[PDB]
Amino acid sequence: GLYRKYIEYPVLQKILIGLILGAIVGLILGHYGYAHAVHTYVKPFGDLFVRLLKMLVMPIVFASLVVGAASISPARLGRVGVKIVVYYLLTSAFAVTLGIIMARLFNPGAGIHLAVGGQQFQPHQAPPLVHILLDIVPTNPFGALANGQVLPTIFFAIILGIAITYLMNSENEKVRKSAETLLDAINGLAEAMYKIVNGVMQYAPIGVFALIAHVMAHQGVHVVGELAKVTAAVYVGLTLQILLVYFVLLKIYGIDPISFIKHAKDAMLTAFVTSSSSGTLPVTMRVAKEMGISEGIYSFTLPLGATINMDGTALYQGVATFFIANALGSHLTVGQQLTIVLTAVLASIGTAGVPGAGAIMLAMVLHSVGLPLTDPNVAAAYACILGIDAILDRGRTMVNVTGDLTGTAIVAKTEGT
Ligand SMILES: N[C@@H](CC(=O)O)C(=O)O
Ligand code: NA
Ligand code: NA
Ligand code: NA
Repeated sequence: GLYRKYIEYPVLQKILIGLILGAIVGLILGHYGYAHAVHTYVKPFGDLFVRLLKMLVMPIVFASLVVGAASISPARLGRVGVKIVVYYLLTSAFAVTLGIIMARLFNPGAGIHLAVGGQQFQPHQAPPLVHILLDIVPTNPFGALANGQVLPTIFFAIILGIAITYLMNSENEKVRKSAETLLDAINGLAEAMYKIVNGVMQYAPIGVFALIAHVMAHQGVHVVGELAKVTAAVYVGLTLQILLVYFVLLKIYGIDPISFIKHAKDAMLTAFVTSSSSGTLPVTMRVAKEMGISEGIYSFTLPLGATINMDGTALYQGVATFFIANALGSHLTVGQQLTIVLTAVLASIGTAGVPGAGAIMLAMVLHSVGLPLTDPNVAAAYACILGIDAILDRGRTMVNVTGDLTGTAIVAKTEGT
């Protein structure tokens, strides 16, 4: 029936269509009253979409880090591996720092003041520094998962992944066999969650329509200018990452920047369209071959780099956090800003390569910096940046793929003779 044709039609196009019609309906219903009608009928559809994304946070956070830590563990890291791993972490750290600078320059979301319940967001008291540091170690690992504590879950997931790698290098056959079965079971869980993510994005066009209609009807056209600055900040941030960071690195190691861009045109263009790193990987592997990279070099960095390296996602997270904080009216302190850098890098490592995966991993940063999503004011602000995720997703994927190709160039140059 008609249900079929809705599926094969491109997902990215459907979300874009929902955004346009949702805005127009809100403005038409902006006048003539009927604002209460949108709040009581249209709104519950939007809340269903939000609850689906919140469900996927905890299982992905635990499973992705265990698999990720077991691939970059020092036990199984070779001479080529340690060089490429150091490259990934350093570039990601600089990327989120650049996003913080861009957010301050534009100050997105400052104009809007939202109080859904008639009470503005009240910042919570901050415990002493020693208490915060000691609470990273979970007393009960099972209790952290059940209570939705993010930071304690990060600590347990990483150490569990590293421990399994040492077991797989043991001498006892039974010990090694047990380790592989445990890792496969966790890996199977992680892959299953990404399939659910794809299913949710099919419902996104309906969910985006409800969220935009509610926002435009109440706040008004003032939102359009505010969201415009967010989109401008990210894309201007991304183009600086290509020019300021990648180009100078090529100059230092002697790689021609202009020639590099010409060869990598095919990989960059397809990544923009599909907005998925996994889909771009066969094309990305193909492009490196013409460049003269050794087969062994790009058969390891590119597979690992596709998921481990996501500089564009990290820059997106840094800017998104400031927009939510400014919208609520709160101000991020120096300590919280430093916390963003650490959390954003970890969130990028665990983020999936499927379109729209960045939104789910944004909950990690919000919890860490002291902005819980349970607060209705936060949930309102989280809804707007969620609606425009389709536009920002295209730009993020291009930078992620470009970094992987660039990183291999230096490693191949250095490893060779
Ligand atoms: N589309 C991104 C993931 C994301 O931004 O959620 C990638 O595949 O690298
Ligand atoms: Na990186
Ligand atoms: Na990547
Ligand atoms: Na990742």
